[PDB]
Amino acid sequence: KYKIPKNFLSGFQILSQLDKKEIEELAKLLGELPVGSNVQEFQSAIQTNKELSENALKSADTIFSLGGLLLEIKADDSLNQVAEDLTNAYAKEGEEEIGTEQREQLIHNLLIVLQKAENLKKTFKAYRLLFENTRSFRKSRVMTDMRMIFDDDQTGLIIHQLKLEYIEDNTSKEFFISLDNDDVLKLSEELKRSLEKEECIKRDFDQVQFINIK
Amino acid sequence: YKIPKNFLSGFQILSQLDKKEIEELAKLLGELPVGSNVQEFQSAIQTNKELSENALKSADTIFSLGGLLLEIKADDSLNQVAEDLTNAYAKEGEEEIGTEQREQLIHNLLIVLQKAENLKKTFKAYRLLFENTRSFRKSRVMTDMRMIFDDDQTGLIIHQLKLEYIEDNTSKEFFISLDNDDVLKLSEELKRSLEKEECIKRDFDQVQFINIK
Amino acid sequence: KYKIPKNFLSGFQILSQLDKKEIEELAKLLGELPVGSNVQEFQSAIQTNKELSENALKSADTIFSLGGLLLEIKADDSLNQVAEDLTNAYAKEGEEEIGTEQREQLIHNLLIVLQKAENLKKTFKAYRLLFENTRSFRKSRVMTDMRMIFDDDQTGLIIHQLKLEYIEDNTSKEFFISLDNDDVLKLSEELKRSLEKEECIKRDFDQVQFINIK
Amino acid sequence: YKIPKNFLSGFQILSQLDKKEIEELAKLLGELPVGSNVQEFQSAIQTNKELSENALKSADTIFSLGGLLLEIKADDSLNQVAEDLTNAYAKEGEEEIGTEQREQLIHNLLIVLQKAENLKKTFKAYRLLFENTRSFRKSRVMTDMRMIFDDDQTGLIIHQLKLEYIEDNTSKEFFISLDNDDVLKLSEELKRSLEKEECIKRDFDQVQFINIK
Amino acid sequence: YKIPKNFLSGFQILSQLDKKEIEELAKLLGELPVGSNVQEFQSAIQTNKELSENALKSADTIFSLGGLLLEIKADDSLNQVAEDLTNAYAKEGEEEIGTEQREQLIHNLLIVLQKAENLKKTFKAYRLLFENTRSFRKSRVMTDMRMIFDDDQTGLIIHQLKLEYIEDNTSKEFFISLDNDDVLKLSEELKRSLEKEECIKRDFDQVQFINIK
Amino acid sequence: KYKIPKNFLSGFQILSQLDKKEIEELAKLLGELPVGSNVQEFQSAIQTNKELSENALKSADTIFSLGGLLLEIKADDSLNQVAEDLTNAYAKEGEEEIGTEQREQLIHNLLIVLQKAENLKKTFKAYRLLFENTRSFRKSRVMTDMRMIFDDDQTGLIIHQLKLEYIEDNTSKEFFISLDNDDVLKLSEELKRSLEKEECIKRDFDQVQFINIK
Amino acid sequence: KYKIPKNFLSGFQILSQLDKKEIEELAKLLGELPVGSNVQEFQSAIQTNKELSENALKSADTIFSLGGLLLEIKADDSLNQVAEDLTNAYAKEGEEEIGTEQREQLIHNLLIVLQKAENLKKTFKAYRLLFENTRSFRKSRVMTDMRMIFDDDQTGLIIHQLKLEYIEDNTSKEFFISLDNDDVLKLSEELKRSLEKEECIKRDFDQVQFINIK
Amino acid sequence: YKIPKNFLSGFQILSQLDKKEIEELAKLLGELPVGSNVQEFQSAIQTNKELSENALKSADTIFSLGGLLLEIKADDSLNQVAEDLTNAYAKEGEEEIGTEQREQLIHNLLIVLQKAENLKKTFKAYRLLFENTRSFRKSRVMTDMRMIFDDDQTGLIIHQLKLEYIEDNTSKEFFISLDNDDVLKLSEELKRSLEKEECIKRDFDQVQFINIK
Repeated sequence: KYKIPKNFLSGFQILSQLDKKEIEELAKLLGELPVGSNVQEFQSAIQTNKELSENALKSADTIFSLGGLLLEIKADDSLNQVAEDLTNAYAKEGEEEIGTEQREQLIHNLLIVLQKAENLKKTFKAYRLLFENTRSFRKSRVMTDMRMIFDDDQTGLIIHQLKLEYIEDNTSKEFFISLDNDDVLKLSEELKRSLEKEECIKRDFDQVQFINIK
Repeated sequence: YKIPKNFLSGFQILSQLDKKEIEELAKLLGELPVGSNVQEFQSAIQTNKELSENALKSADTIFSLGGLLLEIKADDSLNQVAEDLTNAYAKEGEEEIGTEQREQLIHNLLIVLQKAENLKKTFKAYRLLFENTRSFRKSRVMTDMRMIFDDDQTGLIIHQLKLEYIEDNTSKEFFISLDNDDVLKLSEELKRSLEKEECIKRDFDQVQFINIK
Repeated sequence: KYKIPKNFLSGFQILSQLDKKEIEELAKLLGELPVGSNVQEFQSAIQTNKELSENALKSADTIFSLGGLLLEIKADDSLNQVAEDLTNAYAKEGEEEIGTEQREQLIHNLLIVLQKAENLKKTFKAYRLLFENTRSFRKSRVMTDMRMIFDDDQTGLIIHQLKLEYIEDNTSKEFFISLDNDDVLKLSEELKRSLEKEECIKRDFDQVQFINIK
Repeated sequence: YKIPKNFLSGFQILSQLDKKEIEELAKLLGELPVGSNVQEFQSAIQTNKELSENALKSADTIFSLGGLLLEIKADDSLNQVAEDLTNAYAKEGEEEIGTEQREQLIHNLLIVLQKAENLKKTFKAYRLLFENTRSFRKSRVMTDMRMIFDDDQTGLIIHQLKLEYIEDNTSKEFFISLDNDDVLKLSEELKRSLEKEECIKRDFDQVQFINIK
Repeated sequence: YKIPKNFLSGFQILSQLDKKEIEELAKLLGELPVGSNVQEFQSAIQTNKELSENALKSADTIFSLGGLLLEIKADDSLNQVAEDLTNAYAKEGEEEIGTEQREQLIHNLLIVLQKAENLKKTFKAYRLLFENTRSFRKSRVMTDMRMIFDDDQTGLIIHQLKLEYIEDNTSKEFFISLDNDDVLKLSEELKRSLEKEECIKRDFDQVQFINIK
Repeated sequence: KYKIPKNFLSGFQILSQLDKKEIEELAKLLGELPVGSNVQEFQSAIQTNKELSENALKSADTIFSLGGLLLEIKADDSLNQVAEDLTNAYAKEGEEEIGTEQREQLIHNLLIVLQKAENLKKTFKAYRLLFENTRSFRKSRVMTDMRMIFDDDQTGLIIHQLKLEYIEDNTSKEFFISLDNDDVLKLSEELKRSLEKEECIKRDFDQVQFINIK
Repeated sequence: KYKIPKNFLSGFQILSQLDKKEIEELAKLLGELPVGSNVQEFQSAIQTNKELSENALKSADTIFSLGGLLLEIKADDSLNQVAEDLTNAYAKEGEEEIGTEQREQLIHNLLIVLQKAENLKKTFKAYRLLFENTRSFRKSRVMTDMRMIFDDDQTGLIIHQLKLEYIEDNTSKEFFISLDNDDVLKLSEELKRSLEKEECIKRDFDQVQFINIK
Repeated sequence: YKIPKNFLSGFQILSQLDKKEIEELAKLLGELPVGSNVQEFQSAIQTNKELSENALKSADTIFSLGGLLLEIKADDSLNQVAEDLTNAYAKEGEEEIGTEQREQLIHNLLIVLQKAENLKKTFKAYRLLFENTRSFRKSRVMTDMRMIFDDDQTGLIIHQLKLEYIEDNTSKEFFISLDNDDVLKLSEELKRSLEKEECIKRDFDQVQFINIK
């Protein structure tokens, strides 16, 4: 069924072994992790909690990666089956064979974590819904070029070549467009107006948690 | 050569001006600085009390001659341009032009065309500024909400930037989706680009960098 | 400044002439007209109000058309200047010359209407913001084709060729895509789910007036 | 000819079957109805208690032969196909194949290929169903809110329909914006298209219209 | 409703026909087989010696009603269509229509529209045949020579196939380069496609497969 | 400088070793090979020449592959440098070290072949110039579909969906277009007319060798 | 059948009236006009022939315009039918009615000209076949821009933005591409090499008349 | 940070250089003028008889550091870059690095990075020269013949210009058809563009305009 990215096998090894106290603090902190939090500030929360070890800290990527799976889980998919399917996949890529005690404790630890992966599921939902668009912005760059006006017996233009890099059809693409100084000003004003509108939409609808991924 | 019927009244008017008024029009067109629009040329005539309302009404037609001066064949005298324009007006006059008016028109267009040097530079700049694969026209941002539905409230604010541009002489739309951080980073790049323009102006201080108006 | 579509000159003629009572009822009804109402149900509201005549009814297109202008009107554009600029444009396309009394009454009547064009301005804003997208849907059609599977010594496919007609870059365009029976079912389910989500978004946010243009 | 290393175990297994098991595999593959997926072929072997787990493990490899049967040169005997496959397996066996196994493999593939007639029809249908300029894969709708900001609350609900399709062997996205009425009218057309399919099935009742699985 | 000024003479003419002529027009339009063009409808009127030249001159206008019958709202009587057309003609008559002619036109259009059933099917086929992403219009092949220049005579013959098509209601060109073998293989596929059409006609023998004309 | 496709190292091994008689027959046959001949009919010519062995036959791909290099060779690129650059590259991918006698004989044999690779260079030139187009045809397929005309109380269309597969921008692409029966006939006539024009262009210009690659 | 561009009705008026001597010289000169000659050098040939009048000179556009029709004329289309169909169309756009004598003389004069329109038919064939391409060049322009390299405590690039204007799908389009100085040099060399190849193709195949339209 | 296995030998080599050799490498890299390619850097090391073959073998790896210097976070010391590179090498050393070599590598990379200022400018120019919507790579012209077939010899010579370019990080082809006059006019514009470049160099004489190599 599942196949585990080879670099996460280290984190499942750790996860089969976390102490029943430590796994509960680690799952507790995961549930406390607010929606939109990236893995590095989940790591930072682990690294500072004096109840969580360096081993828990090293498991953060594996735990956080389950959010990509959690979006598939139906209303009647049981988390026990998920914890076992991940446990059987983990064992199948050993050259050792995983002892039954380690197997049981891993199923339990993953299940305990999956029970608390609620805001993590919302974080992967937010991340995919943010990029469900025809053209998702990634970066911009502006070249500020000079175009000299040649004469028939000292005059010139400055052209702002805006590059937008975007994803469309899962493909990295670039759009170039030519702006004068006044175009750059009026586009800056529309961008400012859209930020002003974002702050208005947050003060209204103040009962919605609006999410930033970065 | 043909004259658009939009401007026939202006060649008529311009054929009717005094040597004093037309000499003042040409000198004023010569002082008009490169990058000046027709509104500033009209404004400058209006404030000169030795140019009439007929001179002011000619100003839009005169400013159009900046374009033709880009198209002329390089061996042509401006006198052949003035004659060709005058016949192209007379051809549109179903009432036949007076011989006095034909002389005055060739004279008046040619005296103007002699000072059209900055008008030519102004139209070169207009051409060269839009000699680009995609030319910006307008921008608009739709600040949309996308709610995150749980299976059993949380949401995204998505900035849908619309860029309107000309390409292949065609008017087109580019939509792209930005979050708050993307909007700041795009704004930060635009500022940095405006700073770069001011640097290229502070260096290269002997080049006049012109803004279209 | 302005130029008036030749067929609306009839409606300005009527509008210069509505009775001070009738113009106030007509502007009152305009302000009562809810956002998203099209001109034909503004006409229908006029046609039924026993205080508004057949002449008011014939003016409805001209009044309703001002909403396209009202989106340009700045915070310090005065409605008097709008009413006069429309009045000077109206007179300039007469072959008669408009008498001063008719001019004054038209400025007043248009201004009285423009003061009540609030939900009409929102209706034109809604209409433009609804079509501010890369591809605005206009129509769909499905061809239900048969593709026979030929054999080497009675079997076939049914292919649902969905056509979407859309506007992009102000251009009328068509997109064809090929669906099997199961694709048509799963797309129908996503469309149903999106309608369910629209009804949820209306019950939440029940303090927002959500607008349909048709 | 080459065998993908994904299926080498299946030719090995299939070379190891009894004449009884392989005769039952071929007959069962012959009864498998057109449009059956490999899951149904596997399921049908599993429930036949005279086919082994080795037979069940061969089923994915056998079902792949439906594709090759579309590519074969029309004068070829299925016996030349079986030999070419057997050499293409032996070429991948760095441990050299037994002569008994070479006979059994050519025999076992050929007995199967003799009954692959509905498997060929099933793969024709798969090809012909995706022989289209744009083939549907998935749909998703984002129900977004677009607030109408007054200069001094009102909003639009916009259904952003995403269609995912294959074109030019490439995976692509088409986004289109719908209002509530557009979504109903599109749904109404889909229903009408499903009704048309049932009519084409009720008429033309002697054609088997197959669904891919 | 509006009438194009191209056809006003035809509604005029058609308003002027006898109950005998108009009954013969409708019956003849009813016998006209699906897929018949206006040339065949004109030809069939011409050879019927009880239809006049005025009937023949009406034929192009009548054939245009096949299109409108695709656009009508399904609850409408054909009598409301005939009235709406008659007012749309009277609206274009700056000389006002006689009341007798208004009755005769509603009568004459409605008697025709009653037999337009195969004309409707003919226009459905026209629509459905061009309800495609790219519709063929024309082909042309340029047989070009490309010489192989040695550094110190040999050449390629390249068949530049041009396909002209409609897409997005726009007229477009597709050029593709073929060698001699590609041209034969493309020709071989077209023949095989024509054979497949004749098979689908020999089977399904109770379906009328219509050609546009 | 060069790097040798690992499967051609076998053919260079053979080529370092062909007998001075056999290499001259093999190069002689290569020069006799007419422009447009593919490797399999070069192989077939080797396989039948009673002076060329099975070893020569196994070298045909390596010899024929030099035509892709021969298009780069300038007016003052010496074939000795080519034969050595290929010989030094061959040795560099051994785990053995190639003996000097084998090195000298390979340089000589390759040089003798390269001196006779004239029509082979024209064959690679022909092959590249044939595909120097915006859209190079690879294959066509026609689906012969039925489109039924539904009615409001037994009529249908047959639509020939022609697929052309082509290369553009080094990318495999497909173009679908819809034809009726008469379109298929008129396109067939234009294709026939273009074949007739090819035969005319060959009878005129009968002093040009016109090349087919397949 | 035909409809005549309103400005060519003047030339048919002249053509109905040319003298039997003059029409034969005018058709004789047309047959002498070499393939690729434009109308202005047909006019120039008329203007200098002392047997052709100013009236013949004014007819040159109408005569030359028949080449666009002549490409449609089949192997069994008779020129008499063409001359009459053009004559009946000419008369139908008079407000006068054309006298029978004028009608007969026009049919004869056009037919006499059409009999000599051979190189004119080749000139319209050449003109259409020259533009039977995916992208027909119309104009180029290069902007020579400066791109300054900014620094972190006097260096720059010159970028040659080549614009090609072309027709594709009957649409006026532009392609911009960015070149450095060396790209401009190497493209110039390929263009020179293609001109050298054109001169070679003319010296070989010296029995073909190679045509330039401009 | 990761090192590509293509360059691991170069960090190894570079970790093994003397303070004398590495000081000469850095100074020489500092004198290398902006726009110099790695071939000229290699050539300049080779001719300096106080740099070894190991120094010459390091040159390709050093020249690659111009790229990383565009990506560094602006607050970073070059010392943190050198450490990060050294750990990224040690991470790829399955045989563990000596502590002496770790010091020498951080030292040797940092002494080089101190003089990489013109290497940074050289890589900026490379980036900025290809920061364009379509970047030229190659051109080719096919001089084709198109014979004019009479119904009962004459021909066109058509110059098929192919431009190869990068767009969207993708390699693409633009074909356009030119006649002899179009080819001359395009050549005339290119010359005029080269003249304009020399003018922009003769004016603006205090700017170094660099050519990529």
